[PDB]
Amino acid sequence: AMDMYVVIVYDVAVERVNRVKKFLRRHLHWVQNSVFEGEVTLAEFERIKAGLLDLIDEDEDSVVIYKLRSMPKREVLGM
Amino acid sequence: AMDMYVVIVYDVAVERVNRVKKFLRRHLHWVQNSVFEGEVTLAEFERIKAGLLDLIDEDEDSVVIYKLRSMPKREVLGM
Repeated sequence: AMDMYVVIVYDVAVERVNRVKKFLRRHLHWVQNSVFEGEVTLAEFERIKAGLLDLIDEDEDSVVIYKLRSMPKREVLGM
Repeated sequence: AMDMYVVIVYDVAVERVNRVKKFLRRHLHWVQNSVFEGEVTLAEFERIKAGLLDLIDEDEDSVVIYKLRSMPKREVLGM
C-alpha cells in the first residue's frame, strides 16, 4: 500500500452504474459485483474520488471507500 | 472489535440473495446493497460463516469477508 489500500463498494442507479464500473476497472482490482480494491497513492485516491464524483448523482448514489493501511486479510465463501 | 471487525460483501443468485440479506441483518450493520459490517467475537464469526454456508450455493455465489483489527476509516461519496 504505497500510501494506502482501499476497498470501494458502491450502490449506484442503473443509468450510471456501468460507467462507474468501467472507471474503477481502470484503477482498481474488481472483486465482485460493485466491489473494487487495491493499493493507491494519496494523489491517485484523490483522482479516483474526483472521477467518481463526476459520474454519480450525489442525491441518489452512494460510494463507500474504506481506507486501510495495507491489503486486508479476507476469507472467501463459495467461488 | 471485541475479537475482530468484519466487512462482508456478497454476490448471490437471485433465488438466494434475500435470505442472505435477512440473515446478515440479524448479526451486522447494513451499509448498502450487499454490504454489511460490524464487530464480532471469533465464535460469532464462526456462526456467521456457518449460517452463510447453509444459505448459499458454493458453486455459484461468492461471499468475501474482510477481517480487520478494528472499525476501518471510510469516506462516503453521495448519500
